[PDB]
Amino acid sequence: LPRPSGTYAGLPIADYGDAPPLSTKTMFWRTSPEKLPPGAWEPAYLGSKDERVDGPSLQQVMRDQLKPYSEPRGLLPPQEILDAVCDAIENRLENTLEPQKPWTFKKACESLDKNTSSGYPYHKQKSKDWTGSAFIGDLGDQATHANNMYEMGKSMRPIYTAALKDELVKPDKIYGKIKKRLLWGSDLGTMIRAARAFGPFCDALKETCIFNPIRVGMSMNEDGPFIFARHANFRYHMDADYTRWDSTQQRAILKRAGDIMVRLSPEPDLARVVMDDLLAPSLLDVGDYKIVVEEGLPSGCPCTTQLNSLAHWILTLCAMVEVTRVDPDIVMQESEFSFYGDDEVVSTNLELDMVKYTMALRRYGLLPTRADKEEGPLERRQTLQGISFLRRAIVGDQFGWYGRLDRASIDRQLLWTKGPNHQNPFETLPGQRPSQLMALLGEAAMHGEKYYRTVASRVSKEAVVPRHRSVLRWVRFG
Repeated sequence: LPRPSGTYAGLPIADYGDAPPLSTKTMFWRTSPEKLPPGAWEPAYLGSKDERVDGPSLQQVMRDQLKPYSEPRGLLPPQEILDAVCDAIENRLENTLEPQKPWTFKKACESLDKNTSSGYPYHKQKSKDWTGSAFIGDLGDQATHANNMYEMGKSMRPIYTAALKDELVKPDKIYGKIKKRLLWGSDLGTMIRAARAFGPFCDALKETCIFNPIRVGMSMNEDGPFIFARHANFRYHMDADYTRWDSTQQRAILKRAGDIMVRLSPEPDLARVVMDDLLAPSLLDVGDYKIVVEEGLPSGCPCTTQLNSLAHWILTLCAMVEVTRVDPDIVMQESEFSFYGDDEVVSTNLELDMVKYTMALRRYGLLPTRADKEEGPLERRQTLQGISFLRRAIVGDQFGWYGRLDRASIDRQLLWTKGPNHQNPFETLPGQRPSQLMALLGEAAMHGEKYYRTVASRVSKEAVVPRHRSVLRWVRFG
């Protein structure tokens, strides 16, 4: 009956938790029983029952991920720079975004991924209470109540459920120092409220994803060429390649980003209530306890990605303004940015003082990294070729610019397929992957005949195998 107290990974305990145990299974299966090449990526660590190594508990792995959230924040950019940057960003969006209709409860509900958990308190696959058009049963009650609170402009405390990400990782993350990525799973109620509040702004942004630097919702194949052509119109190109972006975020910056989102939403008074709840100290369910996380990015909700990209835009433009002493408006005139959460490409005509720029980013608490992992300033280059975005290398030829998945990544996707959760990643799946096989064919085609022929060979062995010229033409030009 009395609330528990204490510390968990440096963070205060606020209540007992209701989260179900961390998964010990992976969705990844080998496509073949052959042994893996040396240094091959494998699914992330599965805990005490992982037959591959003896490691810590998944709870300890999770505690390791939370430690940076209790670290001190970096500094805010200088107030007059911050205000001018935020004003300039808001003004650009005002000038580009089409005003939207408010989102209905029905649109909010439909927009939700039904294949994921509803989080607190029911922790059930959303599809379990979905009829095709509405939530019913327990989730209907949660969704309706949250909708009523939204319409009343009434606050609700979001409750997040911590998980660890099942994904392919480099082998040193399994056989050396074990790491697995922290995920925040939002409660269905919060998802409904954020979807209603911020769905319109996110739609507006997605429709301008070539004109505006927030690239969320872009299609690599269809929008990439125009996006990268715009970047190519500028002299210098870079990628700061951040470590632990989400956990280094400052809530004071996120609130400035949130202010812009609220102000450009069709229901700003209702949106303000939702944003304030999103950014208030975050209750995170870690199994036995719910803890309070005051800082960093609470990444439960889909609109998270846009908020995070907007923070990124704020921080990048602050550093550039600080260093060049040029107005944010002028910097924008002389630059093309691409942001997707922590992922960026910055192109500019400005001769940036890279030492000072790197210093400024680190000042803000960020952890940019050089390609070579050395301790100096970030590098700038005069060619866009060699820079990545959304895990695709940017490539230019006589036909234009495009994003190409590298050979290691294509090779990796041939080694693994997704299926039901299981304990041993090295099991092959007894026995269909037509659309994914076609995509890999496309991607391989972009690496020329020699590499394509090998990929098509391994792809025939699994399974209609078109000629190189034909698939190349298809994947590049619609």
